[PDB]
Amino acid sequence: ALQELLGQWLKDGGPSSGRPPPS
Repeated sequence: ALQELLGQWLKDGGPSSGRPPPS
């Protein structure tokens, strides 16, 4: 769930992507 989105989330600078972690 959150693991799959993590890579997408990380692609935008993870935590610094303007949004909290998928977890």
